[PDB]
Amino acid sequence: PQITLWKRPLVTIKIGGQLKEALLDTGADDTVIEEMSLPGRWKPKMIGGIGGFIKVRQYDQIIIEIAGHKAIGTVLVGPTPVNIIGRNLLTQIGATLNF
Amino acid sequence: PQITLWKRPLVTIKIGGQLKEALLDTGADDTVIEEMSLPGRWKPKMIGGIGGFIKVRQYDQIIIEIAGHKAIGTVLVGPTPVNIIGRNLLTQIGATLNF
Ligand SMILES: *O[C@H](C)[C@H](NC(C)=O)C(=O)N[C@H](C(=O)N[C@@H](CCCC)CN[C@@H](CCCC)C(=O)N[C@@H](CCC(N)=O)C(=O)N[C@@H](CCCNC(N)=[NH2+])C(N)=O)[C@@H](C)CC
Repeated sequence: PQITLWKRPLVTIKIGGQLKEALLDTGADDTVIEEMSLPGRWKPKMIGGIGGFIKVRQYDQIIIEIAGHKAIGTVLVGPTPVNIIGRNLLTQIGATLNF
Repeated sequence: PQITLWKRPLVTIKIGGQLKEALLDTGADDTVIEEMSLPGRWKPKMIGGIGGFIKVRQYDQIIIEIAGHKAIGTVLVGPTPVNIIGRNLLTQIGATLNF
């Protein structure tokens, strides 16, 4: 699809068998999801932005379906105010900014 | 152009006669720039990010070039970690997300 930017670019994702809403964020290096269970080992990370840093759990090799398009990569889990799809998965679904 | 997301989508902007680097950010409602001097009166605004909330100065009808495209609109100034171009100006330069 072509997504215009008059409104927040929200899509449905499927992760860990769960449907969620998430923001496509070209300004995010990483993908960050609210508290949920994921399989595998994890390691802590601190990630920052406006307002400072939060602590998250880093899980690797996680599959996500993003608006119907599957991608695999690292997913960070923690107290994010918004579920965010970042560049690590946006690249995999072939997303570009065009103007 | 078509901008891929393997690297941060950094562009050159011009504001106040000065060139700066900024991040094209579909996950940002608004445009937020680091401390600088702008003309006119400002109004208060609170904004949120991944780490919490911050106070910024809101300036309206500011002339700004983004990757060579002219825009005129609202610019927020404050303690953002990085200059970000948000949807308010992405829409003025005709940007879309595509996959
Ligand atoms: O971690 C890497 C190194 C990098 N960090 C830094 C410090 O550069 C990074 O990728 N950080 C990510 C990040 O926070 N990216 C932001 C831009 C770069 C740092 C400033 C953009 N992220 C979005 C995420 C949505 C909120 C969680 C963001 O902050 N959007 C704001 C921008 C401010 C503004 N007014 O536009 C935003 O849109 N805020 C509005 C509210 C959003 C809340 N929505 C709902 N429904 N409640 C607003 N009007 O205030 C992070 C994510 C780590 C990978």
